[PDB]
Amino acid sequence: AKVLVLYYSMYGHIETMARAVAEGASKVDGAEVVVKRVPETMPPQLFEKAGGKTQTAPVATPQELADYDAIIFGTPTRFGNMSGQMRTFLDQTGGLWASGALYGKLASVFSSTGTGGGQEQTITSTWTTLAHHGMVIVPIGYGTPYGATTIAGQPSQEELSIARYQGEYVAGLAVKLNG
Amino acid sequence: AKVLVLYYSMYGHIETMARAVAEGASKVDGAEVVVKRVPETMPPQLFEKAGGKTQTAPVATPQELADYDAIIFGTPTRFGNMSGQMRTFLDQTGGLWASGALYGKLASVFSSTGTGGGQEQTITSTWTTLAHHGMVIVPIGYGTPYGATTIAGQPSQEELSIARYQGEYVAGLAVKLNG
Amino acid sequence: AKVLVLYYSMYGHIETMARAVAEGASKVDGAEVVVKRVPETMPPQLFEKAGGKTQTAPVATPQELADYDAIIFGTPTRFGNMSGQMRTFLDQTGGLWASGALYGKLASVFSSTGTGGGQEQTITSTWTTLAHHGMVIVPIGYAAQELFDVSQVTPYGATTIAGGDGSRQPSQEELSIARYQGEYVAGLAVKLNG
Amino acid sequence: AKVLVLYYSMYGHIETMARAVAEGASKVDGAEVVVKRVPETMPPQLFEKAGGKTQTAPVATPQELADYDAIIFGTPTRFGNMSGQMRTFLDQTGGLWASGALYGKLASVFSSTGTGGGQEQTITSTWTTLAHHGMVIVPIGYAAQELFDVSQVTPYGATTIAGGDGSRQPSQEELSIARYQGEYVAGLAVKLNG
Ligand SMILES: Cc1cc2nc3c(=O)[nH]c(=O)nc-3n(C[C@H](O)[C@H](O)[C@H](O)COP(=O)(O)O)c2cc1C
Ligand SMILES: Cc1cc2nc3c(=O)[nH]c(=O)nc-3n(C[C@H](O)[C@H](O)[C@H](O)COP(=O)(O)O)c2cc1C
Ligand SMILES: Cc1cc2nc3c(=O)[nH]c(=O)nc-3n(C[C@H](O)[C@H](O)[C@H](O)COP(=O)(O)O)c2cc1C
Ligand SMILES: Cc1cc2nc3c(=O)[nH]c(=O)nc-3n(C[C@H](O)[C@H](O)[C@H](O)COP(=O)(O)O)c2cc1C
Repeated sequence: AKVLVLYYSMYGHIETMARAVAEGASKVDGAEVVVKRVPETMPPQLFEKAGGKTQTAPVATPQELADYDAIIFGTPTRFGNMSGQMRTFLDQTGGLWASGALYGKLASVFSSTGTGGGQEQTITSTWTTLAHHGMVIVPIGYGTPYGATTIAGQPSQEELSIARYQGEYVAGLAVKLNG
Repeated sequence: AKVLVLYYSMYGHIETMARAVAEGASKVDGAEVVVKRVPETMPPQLFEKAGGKTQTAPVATPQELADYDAIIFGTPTRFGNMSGQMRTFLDQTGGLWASGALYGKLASVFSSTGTGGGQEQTITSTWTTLAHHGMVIVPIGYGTPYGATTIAGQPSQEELSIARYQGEYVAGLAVKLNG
Repeated sequence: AKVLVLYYSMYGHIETMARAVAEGASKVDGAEVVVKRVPETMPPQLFEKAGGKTQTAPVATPQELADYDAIIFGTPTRFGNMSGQMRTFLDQTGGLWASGALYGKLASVFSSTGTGGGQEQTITSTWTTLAHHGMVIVPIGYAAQELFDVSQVTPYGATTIAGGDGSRQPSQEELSIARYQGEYVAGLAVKLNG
Repeated sequence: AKVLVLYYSMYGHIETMARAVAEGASKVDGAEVVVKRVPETMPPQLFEKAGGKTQTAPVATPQELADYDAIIFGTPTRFGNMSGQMRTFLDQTGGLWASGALYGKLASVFSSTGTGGGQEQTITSTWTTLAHHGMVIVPIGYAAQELFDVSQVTPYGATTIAGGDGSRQPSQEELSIARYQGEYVAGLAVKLNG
């Protein structure tokens, strides 16, 4: 089974989490794991002015999402929604939606946040979009049951472990369903 | 695989939908399907005063939910939440939550509503509870992509067909995962 | 203006929070504050055996919600929703809904959790019902620090942690935010209604 | 009181709704209403090739949101969220957030869909962000029928159906609800701010 870890990160927190998720998924025999990012939308000028951490993972196209059996989406908490960069990217998946290309595939979500709250709303409002595509949504249950998070007022050891678990669990389901 | 269609109905709309969901699930070879209701919480006096349709399906206990591979939950839209009767029942699943008894099992939701809106919020706020139990959430994608609905300002032919589809689709996933 | 603090509590955490909300609201001259609880639905024997806490607040009826200018709802987090007791009570407000009785009145929400997870969803899914009634929804955001009566203090409503074992009580930091929520909502109620 | 109708529109449906919201708001004496759009993020060539509609409304900056007493946000439904363009714009309001610039101001939301699905989620997930800013959230509920300027007319905010092909335009019934939303919010803004 093919697993995509698809993420947006500005300051590196989701980037760090995405590596942990990918590690977990890679523990599963038969899981082929790939990590990609959505494009930065800010001109580099503005990204640099804001102190961004330049991302170097391969950039995904909206259309290639169809190639995977499971997609694990990472986004920072942005006032209780996904980031504009992730939203912009998902707004470019209309062609896939019309063709049913993501229908029935596994989806799961992880996030990063400060200490102000909103991470639960970020995850569940991301689920909404996944459901429009007919994706099967995988929470982690029993920190939120909705998906792995990291809270920064670098991620903690325990936070990285939960992220690894999420990858391992989702990848295991993907192999169960697709070999 | 064992599929439970678990519902609350006051005036029969969810009851009718639950039969359709069960029909769909029963199309899947290897799916063993059961329909049960959550208890009415209103004293019969008050239920009758309100013009309720007495339900006669077997009553589920909170604890027996653990016996199934997939649970498809039906609730009317009650100001954009599940009904108090379904909420009360789910508030009695703390023992299952502590034991991880529903973890990883399939869940899906259908609803009934008037013409005032709220059915999307009812379904997605029901998903929240399912996620606390670690259940895998199955939307229907492409009326809402979140789950089958019926809108009454008896369910329509098309509404019953979508309900049948939801049962068939979820039951198929349950057999794929559990034989 | 009349302000109702309407709550459900099993083990007393929301009860303590509700008293703090009412204390804050009472600071506003011209705000008449009342605290009431929704009925317990569990049989007394089962409630007692579960370690439930008996409470002195009067029990509200659904009908009387119409009598207030602002209602501040408290509920524990129950798998990311309000409790069955609060949901059952709100399901009895159909008559108020049909007559527009709560339309335009202020609403705000506070909660409690064992270990944190689901509090955001409890508050926002309670807002949904308030919106069906046409109520104006008051989040707390992150208020100016000097407005809290405890120094060094979610944006959706005040919360408190009960612990996995339920034995933790609300801290003065948590209660300060609850008091602010009451004072803030009551101030708005007086601004709008005298 | 100053009221901003701030919107994003691709194909003009939200634009038409925004004009209706502004018309309603303008009915309130003492409400100064302005309509602005968030920037298009698509390159002009791609936007034009996609059949996008050019629009006369001035483009808002994030900073100027601080200048208003009420902000009514319009966005199409994009898989049950606000659009990427609105999300990108709101992600630029961190400075306002840090200074408390929008705290306590009124907010309300309207939307549009192709075939209905997701509109509720678009509105309520927009409310989340408004709550982080401490804004007071105004749902429309089901208002008294005589307050709509079209007879025989979700509770979360006004909506319109664009059709699967995008060719449907807002009906007078839909626009009447949008006009009501503007008038209602503007009335509240004047009540609170003069
Ligand atoms: C516009 C904006 C909004 C934010 N909103 C929230 C919020 O709702 N809650 C919170 O606690 N942190 C919030 N944050 C902080 C980010 O979630 C946090 O810094 C996260 O670690 C960043 O992840 P990244 O390093 O992968 O970009 C926000 C940051 C930005 C830039
Ligand atoms: C307290 C209450 C609240 C309701 N809230 C809504 C609502 O939010 N939206 C709506 O359109 N219908 C609403 N309804 C109507 C029910 O959703 C509708 O009648 C549904 O068909 C009933 O399903 P049942 O026959 O299975 O009980 C509500 C009904 C009750 C009793
Ligand atoms: C059925 C049930 C479900 C619960 N779900 C949650 C949960 O989602 N998250 C949480 O951290 N605690 C959860 N709790 C714990 C309660 O939120 C908690 O102990 C409560 O906040 C106490 O408030 P009270 O003393 O006012 O009843 C749950 C408790 C029960 C009985
Ligand atoms: C990427 C994308 C996703 C969309 N998602 C939805 C959807 O969730 N539900 C819906 O009924 N229509 C959806 N639509 C259609 C738009 O909501 C619709 O055509 C829009 O409301 C038009 O408003 P505008 O003319 O102001 O851009 C989507 C459109 C796009 C481009």
